[PDB]
Amino acid sequence: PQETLNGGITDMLTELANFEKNVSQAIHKYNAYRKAASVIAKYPHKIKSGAEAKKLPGVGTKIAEKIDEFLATGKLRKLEKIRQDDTSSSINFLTRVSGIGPSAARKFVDEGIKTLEDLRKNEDKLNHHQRIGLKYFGDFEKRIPREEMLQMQDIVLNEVKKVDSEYIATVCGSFRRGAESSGDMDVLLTHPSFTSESQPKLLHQVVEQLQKVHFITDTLSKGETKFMGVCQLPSKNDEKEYPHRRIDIRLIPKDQYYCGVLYFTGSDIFNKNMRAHALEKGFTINEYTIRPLGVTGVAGEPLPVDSEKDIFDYIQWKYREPKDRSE
DNA sequence: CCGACGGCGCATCAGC
DNA sequence: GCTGATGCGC
DNA sequence: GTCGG
Ligand code: NA
Ligand code: NA
Ligand code: NA
Ligand code: NA
Repeated sequence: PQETLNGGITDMLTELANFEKNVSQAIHKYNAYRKAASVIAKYPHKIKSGAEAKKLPGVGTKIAEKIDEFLATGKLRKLEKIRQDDTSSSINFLTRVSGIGPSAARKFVDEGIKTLEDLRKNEDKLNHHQRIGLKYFGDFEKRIPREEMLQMQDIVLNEVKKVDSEYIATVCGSFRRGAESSGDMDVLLTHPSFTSESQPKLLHQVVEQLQKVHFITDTLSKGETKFMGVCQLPSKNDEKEYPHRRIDIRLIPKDQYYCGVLYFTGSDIFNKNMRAHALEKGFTINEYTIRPLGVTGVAGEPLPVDSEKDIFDYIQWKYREPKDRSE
């Protein structure tokens, strides 16, 4: 549905969502507004009243009232007021820096640090992640065109295989579902030598090779199972350099790898449905495994999984290509 | 009425 | 110094 | 803020 249908309403709900999360620190209200904005973003009719909208799941009395105010006046008094509040607008804004959440943003504003310029002047008050988020503030907010994701995947798959041809790596996320653009790169990695009941260097080896070839440029965090950093495609030698991108790499036990690939491929709506279906079939599916449920609710030991298809077979469901997992 | 609304790895803090 | 909580991101 | 047991 064209963003012109109810774009005004969804923009308003999204803006409210952010202030709830970043300023009032009410994550649940944040999610409530986002859910309301989503259900509304998919409604194929230009809303004529709050009552019409209220019929939609996720939209209640309060948002119904706000929609009536918006339609009649073209704005929301509360939103207008908070938008112009120097302290709140600054807190909300500062959370756009990766690493700065509601707490840090609040602390910074409390002491006069309100703009990116102010952060740049106060380096010693920023932890490592935050300095990285600041350095690439602009790049991190840019999307990644699928053509660049493919080039990124090329490098990742090649280097991983170069380290050990036995590794198995899968780039997931919307990219795996075929999206024309992505917000980042999520890589799932595994190695036959690593199972649930079985080296603290499998991930390190891969991250190191990616750094040696200068693909990975910075590290936000890195442990034995999860790496979060920054990467960048090589510049054409004479063409404007590519922007830096966010990349995560997760090492998962082989016996849990496919449940993981299934999960991190989504979409979110699809996973919810699949887990719902699985339940009504006597199975419980989380990001790690799929286990049988006894007649009394007691979950049994995890079932053998050797491919995404195995998961679908257990719950009597035809395998659905990532492309068809929009929901 | 009133609790659920995602759970967990990693960096860093808070307390001992 | 060790251990648990907290902030943050996903 | 919305849902629902
Ligand atoms: Na509703
Ligand atoms: Na942030
Ligand atoms: Na943010
Ligand atoms: Na080999």
